[PDB]
Amino acid sequence: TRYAGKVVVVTGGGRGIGAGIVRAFVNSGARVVICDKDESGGRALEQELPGAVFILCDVTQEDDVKTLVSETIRRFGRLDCVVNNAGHHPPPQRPEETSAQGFRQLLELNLLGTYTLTKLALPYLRKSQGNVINISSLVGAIGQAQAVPYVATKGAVTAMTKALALDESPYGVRVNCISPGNIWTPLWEELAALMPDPRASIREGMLAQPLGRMGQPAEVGAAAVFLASEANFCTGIELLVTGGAELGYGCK
Amino acid sequence: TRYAGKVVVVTGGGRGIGAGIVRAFVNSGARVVICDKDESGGRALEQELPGAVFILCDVTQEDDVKTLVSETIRRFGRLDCVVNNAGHHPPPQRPEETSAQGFRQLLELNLLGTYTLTKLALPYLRKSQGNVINISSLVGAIGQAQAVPYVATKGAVTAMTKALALDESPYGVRVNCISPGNIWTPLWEELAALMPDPRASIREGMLAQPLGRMGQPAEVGAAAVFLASEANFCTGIELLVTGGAELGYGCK
Amino acid sequence: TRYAGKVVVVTGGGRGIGAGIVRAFVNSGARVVICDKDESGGRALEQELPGAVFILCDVTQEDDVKTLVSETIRRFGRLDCVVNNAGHHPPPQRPEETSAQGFRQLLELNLLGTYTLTKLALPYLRKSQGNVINISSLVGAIGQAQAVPYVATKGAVTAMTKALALDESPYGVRVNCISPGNIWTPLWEELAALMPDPRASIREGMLAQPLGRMGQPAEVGAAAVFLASEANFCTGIELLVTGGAELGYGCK
Amino acid sequence: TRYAGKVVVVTGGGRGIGAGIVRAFVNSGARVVICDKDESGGRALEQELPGAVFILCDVTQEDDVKTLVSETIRRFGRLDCVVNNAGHHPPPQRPEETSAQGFRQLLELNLLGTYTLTKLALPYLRKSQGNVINISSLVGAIGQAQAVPYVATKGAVTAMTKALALDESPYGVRVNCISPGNIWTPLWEELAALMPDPRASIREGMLAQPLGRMGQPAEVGAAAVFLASEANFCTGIELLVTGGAELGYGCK
Ligand SMILES: NC(=O)c1ccc[n+]([C@@H]2O[C@H](COP(=O)([O-])OP(=O)(O)OC[C@H]3O[C@@H](n4cnc5c(N)ncnc54)[C@H](O)[C@@H]3O)[C@@H](O)[C@H]2O)c1
Ligand SMILES: NC(=O)c1ccc[n+]([C@@H]2O[C@H](COP(=O)([O-])OP(=O)(O)OC[C@H]3O[C@@H](n4cnc5c(N)ncnc54)[C@H](O)[C@@H]3O)[C@@H](O)[C@H]2O)c1
Ligand SMILES: NC(=O)c1ccc[n+]([C@@H]2O[C@H](COP(=O)([O-])OP(=O)(O)OC[C@H]3O[C@@H](n4cnc5c(N)ncnc54)[C@H](O)[C@@H]3O)[C@@H](O)[C@H]2O)c1
Ligand SMILES: NC(=O)c1ccc[n+]([C@@H]2O[C@H](COP(=O)([O-])OP(=O)(O)OC[C@H]3O[C@@H](n4cnc5c(N)ncnc54)[C@H](O)[C@@H]3O)[C@@H](O)[C@H]2O)c1
Ligand SMILES: Oc1c(F)c(F)c(F)c(F)c1F
Ligand SMILES: Oc1c(F)c(F)c(F)c(F)c1F
Ligand SMILES: Oc1c(F)c(F)c(F)c(F)c1F
Ligand SMILES: Oc1c(F)c(F)c(F)c(F)c1F
Ligand code: NA
Ligand code: NA
Ligand code: NA
Ligand code: NA
Repeated sequence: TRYAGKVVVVTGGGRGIGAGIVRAFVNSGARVVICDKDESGGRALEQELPGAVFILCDVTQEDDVKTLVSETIRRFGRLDCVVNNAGHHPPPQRPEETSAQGFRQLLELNLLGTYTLTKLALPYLRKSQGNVINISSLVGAIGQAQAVPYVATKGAVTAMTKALALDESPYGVRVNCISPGNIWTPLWEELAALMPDPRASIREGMLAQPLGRMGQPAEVGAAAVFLASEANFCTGIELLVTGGAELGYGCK
Repeated sequence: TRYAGKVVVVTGGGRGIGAGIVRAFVNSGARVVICDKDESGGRALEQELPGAVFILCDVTQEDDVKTLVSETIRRFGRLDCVVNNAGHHPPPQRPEETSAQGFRQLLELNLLGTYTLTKLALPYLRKSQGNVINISSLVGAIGQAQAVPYVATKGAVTAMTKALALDESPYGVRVNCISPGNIWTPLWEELAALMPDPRASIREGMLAQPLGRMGQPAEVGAAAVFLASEANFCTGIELLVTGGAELGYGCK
Repeated sequence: TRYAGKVVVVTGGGRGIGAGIVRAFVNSGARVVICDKDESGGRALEQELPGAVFILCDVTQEDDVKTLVSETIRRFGRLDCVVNNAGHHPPPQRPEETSAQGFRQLLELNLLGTYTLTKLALPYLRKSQGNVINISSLVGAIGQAQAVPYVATKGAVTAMTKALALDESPYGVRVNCISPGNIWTPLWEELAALMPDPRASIREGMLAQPLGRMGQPAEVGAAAVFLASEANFCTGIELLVTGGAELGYGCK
Repeated sequence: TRYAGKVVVVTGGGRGIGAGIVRAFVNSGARVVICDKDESGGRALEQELPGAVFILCDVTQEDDVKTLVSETIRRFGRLDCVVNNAGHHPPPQRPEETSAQGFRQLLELNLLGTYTLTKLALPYLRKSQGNVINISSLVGAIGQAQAVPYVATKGAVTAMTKALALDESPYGVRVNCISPGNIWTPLWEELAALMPDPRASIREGMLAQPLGRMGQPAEVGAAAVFLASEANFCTGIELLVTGGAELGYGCK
């Protein structure tokens, strides 16, 4: 009921955090368009959830995104919320091991893909007085070791969220972001598998939070539903979903 | 349904933001104890809302607060959430017009009252894996003119929220705060009435937000219900409910 | 030369960070009044440093502070900078082990002592277009375990710094703060000595910073001299002197 | 004397903030390499300042930057500090008026140019235990209207500064940034000239700060010299040089 009659697009919604956000919006009564560059997870999610449908779309391809928006409007008649979740964290890379071209590529996904869908969706969000939710990262705010390009892309997303919030406020379109800390997802598991001791890597990630565990996609999803449906006086905020990782002293 | 079977105490719940928080929790299915030093608003709210009851309590009086907690447990058998909302903003005061004793008095209400109820409630919150929500202010983070004591008390509340979150995390008790900006309440109206041109004061307060309006108690209430019921990986966060007042350049 | 002809008051200047700030200002060419409630360290510093003199003053005693200001003006004819450094970190205390009265006492030293000297000094700082520097703490911003009252007092100091900066900006008086992280001082050493394994406590404190060491009083002192003498467009800022402790993930 | 015997590279040092930073480091005793894509200002500065020399270099051209570093080492034998100041603020642009390609171009200058010089300089900074200073912007932290691409690039710079600080801390290389607010420069003047009422635009920019004026390049320069020469326990910090623009409520 909380978001009934509304239409939501979630990028990277085929697995991980994006899938948890898809589920949370379906559970709120919304119709959800799952956007993903990979077919496997998103196609299964459409079969599983009445009210969710899957559209293949690579957010780095401008024409893919144009088609995502026009098909969303053609099939559902309105657009109320865009969740820019698609993005990627590379394996650990020392600064001297990064490249300008790798940096540009990560910018294309983590930042410009968010920019392009938001831009194409804003005319419809203005009609609906809808809202934008960007999935950034805690490490955009506090930094991270061996991740100069990734951290830079999320710093940009969080800052862009505030600029856009200023620009769209006279039209009643809110723009917010969520900064998750360690969330247990296939990406986290993939990255842990590259480590010498994956179980040690995972235990270390759990202990980075005062709460002693990592977060869940469903917890990010509930934050997104709050921002969309109940946060009518929130715009340009950075909602931390981190288990307290930013608090207090730790072993650095 | 979202917070059914839960018991919530809201201090200063007789009017303004506190009353909006009371209403939001009742609408979520919780039973609510309205604490206030004034009888008029809170007594009427109890008559109006099934599931809410009023207990007279001045949060600066330690024995009042002891009785608030013990009566809450006696009457409802559990305690899941404490919302420390009671507090006051004095009229504008130049720094040379403040006094150490006025500062101590405002500290007693805005900070130590929050500290005392939280302390007395924590043994019951640990049993329920409940949570604490402190109502701070945006001006604790960014400052405000002619309000040195007030700003200082809210800086302390926001910082204390993070310290307590660290201490209580091994027990599964989350501690968060909400920082509202300009919310249209009887306090805001009272303060505007002291100005030479109250309508000019109010128009200026509306235009301090990119959204062009002040916030509502119900919007603070929805943020509080989110933190209590759906933010299980959030602890020690400062949730801004400000309409974007902190964003961008303005006339300073 | 950088602060020649200027007169600076440093509270708690008899040892630790305060003594490092005294030394830095003397080395810059300023005359320095060392305020401390203890005679031993401050008296020796006056004998050691030409241009520094010691005045016994407990910043929690309003009449002590009145005399500190009037004696500073009587002896040196002007007042350009007040460094509010006096303050104390109690031993670790679980929240249920704190008291309202202990909290009030720490507020008297860490917050109201800073407030009282600043208030009495502002008429002279206005004449000189001088400035105020408050020594807060990183843990006011990010929290700390087993330190609810301390963290709250430094949250208040940092917020008060911004409020005062707003109030005094039309008079050209800047108000800034420094937030040190772990600085190796007699206080740090005293607190480490209370731990079961003091050498383990100290090694843990060094490793809380990416730089792998604690900071020095002289490094806080150089930050203070910068704010006083060269930061003419800085007001209301929080200058972090923390070795990066706030950056990245750590063992929490 | 404060930075005697040291070698500093300042990008965009031919005018504006960069020229003020060049002057501040020369006045501190350092030798300075002025990098700029434009010959006019930087060539004159070399003639004016003994100890400063001009090297033509476009920071978006990787081979220009390779030559800048190798010529700095060839001519001066060491490299102690890199100030990444080159960058540009476009005219106001509504979000629907921006393009992905314009965004990529601004990223090339404001972000990747900083990344490329830092990367090529780090082997020499490690030898000297030198430091990096990035010139970001206050609007990366708080947002700005009609500047989505610009704000995003400075959000990235500030975040990248913290990531790099973490990576380089075990080598004793500090990485910090300065976030100026409104600084009176040829860029500010150029942008004001595009407005309908340039004098009204400028008066509005002065009043955006509680101090009632814009900042000077020399004030940014003094902050940079502090970070390089005296801030040995500061790494990953964001030093605000804004006149208090971020403080308090304003007309938004
Ligand atoms: N996992 C964490 O701890 C964590 C923490 C903070 C932020 N984040 C952010 O959350 C988001 C999701 O992370 P995750 O852990 O769920 O990752 P994930 O790898 O598990 O899932 C990402 C999904 O996005 C899709 N995707 C990738 N590139 C795409 C593209 N070009 N177009 C469309 N879809 C694309 C993938 O196919 C996948 O289904 C990312 O923005 C990530 O940076 C994650
Ligand atoms: N109104 C705003 O714009 C605004 C903005 C930011 C923060 N806040 C904070 O929100 C809270 C509520 O503000 P409001 O505008 O609703 O104020 P309000 O004056 O309208 O309501 C406050 C309520 O608290 C009660 N109260 C006061 N002192 C008390 C005490 N000692 N014990 C018990 N109850 C007591 C009052 O009787 C009243 O019912 C305060 O903490 C305030 O600082 C308000
Ligand atoms: N040491 C750290 O790691 C650290 C970190 C962050 C902030 N701080 C802050 O720095 C300041 C100094 O800390 P420190 O480690 O140098 O402490 P310290 O105990 O070594 O020195 C404090 C000095 O202040 C004096 N003092 C105490 N109470 C006083 C009073 N009422 N009136 C006058 N003088 C008084 C003491 O006699 C002593 O000379 C404090 O405000 C502290 O909170 C310290
Ligand atoms: N002026 C302000 O209010 C303000 C505020 C915050 C941040 N900043 C930042 O400060 C920096 C300098 O700003 P400014 O106002 O002095 O600008 P400016 O235009 O006056 O000076 C910039 C200088 O950089 C040079 N430059 C530009 N592109 C270059 C390139 N590709 N390679 C080499 N040199 C290049 C220009 O030729 C010029 O000499 C920028 O990073 C800007 O974003 C400025
Ligand atoms: O933002 C991320 C992210 F995407 C990940 F996949 C991580 F493992 C992590 F630690 C982060 F901070
Ligand atoms: O925190 C407050 C508050 F309580 C008020 F009543 C206000 F009017 C205001 F502007 C604030 F920022
Ligand atoms: O602020 C402080 C302080 F004063 C101390 F003495 C400490 F040991 C510490 F860790 C802090 F964060
Ligand atoms: O960062 C900048 C900048 F570069 C400019 F040129 C400006 F005019 C301004 F307002 C900013 F915030
Ligand atoms: Na379906
Ligand atoms: Na009732
Ligand atoms: Na002396
Ligand atoms: Na020269």
